[PDB]
Amino acid sequence: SELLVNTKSGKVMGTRVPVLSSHISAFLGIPFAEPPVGNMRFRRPEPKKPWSGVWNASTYPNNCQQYVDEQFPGFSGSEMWNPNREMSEDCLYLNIWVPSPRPKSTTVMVWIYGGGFYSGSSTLDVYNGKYLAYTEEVVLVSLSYRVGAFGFLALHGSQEAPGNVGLLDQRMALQWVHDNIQFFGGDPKTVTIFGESAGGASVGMHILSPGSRDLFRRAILQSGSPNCPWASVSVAEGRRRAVELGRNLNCNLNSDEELIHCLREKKPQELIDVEWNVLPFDSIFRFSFVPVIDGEFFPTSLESMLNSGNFKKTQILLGVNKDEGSFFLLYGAPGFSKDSESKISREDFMSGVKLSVPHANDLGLDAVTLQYTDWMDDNNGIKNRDGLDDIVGDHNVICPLMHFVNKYTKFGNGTYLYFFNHRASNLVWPEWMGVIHGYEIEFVFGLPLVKELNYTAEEEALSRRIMHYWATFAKTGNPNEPSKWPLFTTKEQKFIDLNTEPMKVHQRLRVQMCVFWNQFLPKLLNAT
Amino acid sequence: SELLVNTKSGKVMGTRVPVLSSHISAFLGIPFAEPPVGNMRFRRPEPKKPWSGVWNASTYPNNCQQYVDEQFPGFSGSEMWNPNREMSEDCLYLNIWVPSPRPKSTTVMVWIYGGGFYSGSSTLDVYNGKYLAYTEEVVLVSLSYRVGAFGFLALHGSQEAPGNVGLLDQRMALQWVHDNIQFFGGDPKTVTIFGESAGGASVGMHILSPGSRDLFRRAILQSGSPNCPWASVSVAEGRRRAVELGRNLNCNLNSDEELIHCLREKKPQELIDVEWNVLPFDSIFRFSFVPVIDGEFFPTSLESMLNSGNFKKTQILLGVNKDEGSFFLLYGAPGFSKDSESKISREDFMSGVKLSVPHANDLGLDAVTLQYTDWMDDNNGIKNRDGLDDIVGDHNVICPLMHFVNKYTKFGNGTYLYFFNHRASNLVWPEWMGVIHGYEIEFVFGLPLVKELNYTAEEEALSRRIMHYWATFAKTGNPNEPSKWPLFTTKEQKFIDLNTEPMKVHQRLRVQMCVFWNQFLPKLLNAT
Ligand SMILES: *[C@@H]1O[C@H](CO)[C@@H](O)[C@H](O)[C@H]1NC(C)=O
Ligand SMILES: *[C@@H]1O[C@H](CO)[C@@H](O)[C@H](O)[C@H]1NC(C)=O
Ligand SMILES: *[C@@H]1O[C@H](CO)[C@@H](O)[C@H](O)[C@H]1NC(C)=O
Ligand SMILES: *[C@@H]1O[C@H](CO)[C@@H](O)[C@H](O)[C@H]1NC(C)=O
Repeated sequence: SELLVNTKSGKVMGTRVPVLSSHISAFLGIPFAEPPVGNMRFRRPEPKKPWSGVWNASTYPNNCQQYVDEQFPGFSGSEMWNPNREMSEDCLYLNIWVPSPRPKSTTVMVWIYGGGFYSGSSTLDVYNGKYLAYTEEVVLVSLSYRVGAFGFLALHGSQEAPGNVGLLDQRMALQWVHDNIQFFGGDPKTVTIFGESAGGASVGMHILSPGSRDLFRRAILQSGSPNCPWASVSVAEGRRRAVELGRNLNCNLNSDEELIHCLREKKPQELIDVEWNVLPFDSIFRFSFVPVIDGEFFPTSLESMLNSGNFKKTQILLGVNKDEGSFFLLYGAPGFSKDSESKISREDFMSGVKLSVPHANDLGLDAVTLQYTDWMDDNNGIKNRDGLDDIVGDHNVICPLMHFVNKYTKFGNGTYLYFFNHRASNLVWPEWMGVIHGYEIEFVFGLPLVKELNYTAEEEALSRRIMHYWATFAKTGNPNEPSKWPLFTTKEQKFIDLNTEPMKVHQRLRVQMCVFWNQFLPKLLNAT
Repeated sequence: SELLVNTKSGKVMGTRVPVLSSHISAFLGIPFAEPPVGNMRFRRPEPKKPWSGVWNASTYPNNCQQYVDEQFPGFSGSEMWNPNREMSEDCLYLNIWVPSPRPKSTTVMVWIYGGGFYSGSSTLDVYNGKYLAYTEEVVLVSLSYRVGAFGFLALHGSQEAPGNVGLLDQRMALQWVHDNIQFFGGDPKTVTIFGESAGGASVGMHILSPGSRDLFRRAILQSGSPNCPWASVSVAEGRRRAVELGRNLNCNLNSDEELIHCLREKKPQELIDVEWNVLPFDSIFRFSFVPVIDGEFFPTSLESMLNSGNFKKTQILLGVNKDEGSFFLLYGAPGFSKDSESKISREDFMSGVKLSVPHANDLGLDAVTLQYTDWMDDNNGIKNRDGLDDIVGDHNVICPLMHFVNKYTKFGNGTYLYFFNHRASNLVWPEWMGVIHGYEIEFVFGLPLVKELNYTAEEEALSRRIMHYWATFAKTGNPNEPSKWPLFTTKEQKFIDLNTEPMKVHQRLRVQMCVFWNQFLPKLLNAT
């Protein structure tokens, strides 16, 4: 039977699913770790004990426990990102879409979801792997990992809540794929991990971390990179936030044992309810529990690892969207609203930059403001809104990714860079948000090929070339079929725009602004 | 006799001079102070003792002792600025051009020459007052004042070399004009002082200084303002440079008396020969002996005076040229040459900015470099040259003038701002220097009306409107004849370009760069 696969952990029974008037097989909710519940909450994941009998893999698993977005009740724009399954701490499962008939040894792609390390689900309709699997003949895998305090509460030195366990969940799933994907027809020697935002930062983290390198062949990072300012914290900041979380739950704070014990008795929603109270600053685009530079998963600082070539050398494909910051301003900066054009006054612009660069002294704040203000037209509301949008996107996504790419390329074996700037014709979000953070995902997963979703024919064509660029890169380490996407090089720094117009090649993606964020501002904050 | 004028200091006999196929009267070399020689060197000027008999005023006076430019021996571009008379410490004279027949009580314009406070002459062909006097029917006066150490050696507290004596020379000439111009047909109640570069900074200094305010009605400042970074020094820096000058001449340095006595015995050229050795930094656009913030001529800091409205309230007309910095780079920055296009490498650009902002720490230097570098094309030689040209002009002339104008306008009675950007068709300087510092003077003095000088007909027309704008402003406090040059206002900040094309009105002259130089950079250097 095509739907029965025998793995090293036990037999699994899949289900047949329709896709673009055909069918492929799906193995949903395969467990890859023991349930991290009870006294195992905050601990490193344990591998799933083999089971006898047949694991029913016909339906999606629970999603991990997480904050749920209620900003726009019922609005599809925001709810398409919320958990669409019941939540549970028992959430460590993976899903596999396999072409029919079963491949013998084909290219594998493993998706790692984003969500700021505090949210995310592998079961979202925009992450349905059937279109990509089917269209490109690849075995598509989506894993899951603990988020929020459950995945990243860090009390360095403690073995009970060491931190990074969410990253270790991802690693365990990659280990399982390495060990078992052959039985699904996948080639374990040709696995590409790919992910967006925190998922893209996670991808870069596995490229860096010695303990993860051997489990995959190449990588794709969308709108995220490991060195992003919101993607990690020191063990000291992690410790301080863990303690502050305990202080919010009236925990005994005398010892780590006392703290962890108290946190383990709290129901999931008690932790989620106060999670946001531990941030050190009034900020935007910052999340409470994220990866920690612990000296283990990350042997040293991320910058010294990037500088020294201490990372996996292979090919990478990565890029960003045009208006990465609009989401974060809508949700937390004064003057931005879902239903207005959100023209920003000069005072809101300034309160916007303070929120955007929480770690900056006043000189630094002045440097940012001057860098993004058109002084011939400082009261232009559209300009202030857009300027703020760029500050958020440049600081949080684009410039960190550009710093990663330039450092990586010195030691890597091949880099392909894109700038995604097509705004979907059917976007329900307002016009002022532009080509929003996360809205290239639907094209990567091929939603434009399903007529009912209402995209345009040219949008379907774009989705098809992105899928084929992604799958061909996974297969060969080059997105081009043997009009060309050129390699990004240290010298030339070439990249392509990704949209419905004839490909166009450019160079030095946002250099001007990124020399500011990657070279001048940090030098400025360190001297003052 | 039209050429004989009886003044309070004695009778003076002028000479008749031809001008544009007509004639006017000229009284050249009228003394207004006792010769500041011997033990009077470095001292405040003393008024000229009246003489009996007739002072022969038919020929130009000596020019003050000064450094002489020998960079391009025989080149007219540079020698047109050098003394064209024998030099002498006995140089305190003024020249007057009077319409014929003699006016009864007409508008007076008094020119104050520039030259970085270390050079300058009232007798230069480009300063010939006959064209303006004749064409606009004004009594035109050019004064002289001590420059270099002779005019600005400052040992605060000493009454022998108090500093600012060169400014006091200018004041004495303004006093003489106040007291005697009526006899030449000039109206002492309608005198406009006007000057370029250091002469324009001097004009602003008389507007500020309580002791000078009452001696004139209005003012015109060309490419210079009182708050320029090269126009003044603290009494401490003045003292240190005075002492260092003495140290260069092997002077006894035990007391001010010892120092001054030694400096007074040195021949003029001995002081001029080591003058440049006292600068505190390796720099460009910085001069050794300049005005000192002494608590007397300037009661307090220039900024607090500007901020508090502690200055003469009247109308002012002022502006800058497009490429103010080219001269200074040609003369002292690596990579610039008179006979090449001077395309600048990235390394020379950087050594250029260090020379341009001598007082800056490394963070400050980085801020300047980032502000003026196009990171999409950082090796563009033309761009590097031009970028450097703007850094020098913006920092030294334009932004300080824009700061002065915005502060002045809050309390003044009328401001008219221009941006002069026509490059003379007959310029002998290379093309890369653009609309060079000082080359609007020839249009203000009407050289384009003399056919042999080879300007174009449209250039003659431009000179005529500038002369009439300047003279009408002097007469009325408004350059317009009752297409309009609008008033500059705090709100609108309007200005006009001055060239051969139809007038065009703009706003916020170099705002972007000037917020950098007037607000951000100083805040940055003060915190670091
Ligand atoms: C597999 O599980 C689903 C979910 O409840 C169920 O509906 C389906 O009938 C099951 N099939 C088998 C063979 O157990
Ligand atoms: C990648 O590595 C291979 C094998 O070592 C080498 O031949 C090739 O030049 C490299 N490609 C790039 C783009 O560095
Ligand atoms: C005035 O002085 C000039 C300069 O030497 C001389 O040539 C001229 O003849 C003099 N005229 C009188 C009347 O002294
Ligand atoms: C200048 O002052 C006069 C007289 O006090 C006043 O009427 C006029 O409004 C002022 N003009 C400007 C431009 O301030």
